[PDB]
Amino acid sequence: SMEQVAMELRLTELTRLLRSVLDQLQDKDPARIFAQPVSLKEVPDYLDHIKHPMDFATMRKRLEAQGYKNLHEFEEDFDLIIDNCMKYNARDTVFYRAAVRLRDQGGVVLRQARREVDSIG
Repeated sequence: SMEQVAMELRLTELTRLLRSVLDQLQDKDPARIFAQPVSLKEVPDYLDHIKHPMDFATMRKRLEAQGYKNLHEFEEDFDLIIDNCMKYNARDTVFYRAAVRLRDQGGVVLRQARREVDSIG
């Protein structure tokens, strides 16, 4: 149907906008602390602590399959990156601190992304 095509175009355009958001948030992590999944070979207990691991590569795979239906879903995954890190790592660590800085900086980007998603529809 033409209705199904139109919906698919909206999903494609959302995907374009989330790709640009993802790039912007990842630039706020110049250390690349959140670039890849936590290795279970290197942190064998991780899944005892963290039940839903997340990282920027995993988000990018989902994005490219057009697997985010709305901005809420995308923000959920970004929040998991931050929140997982702040639980696993102590306050005095470079990892925790990197997450705080990513959260603070990413807030700015996400605030305007919401306006744009509502605005363009």
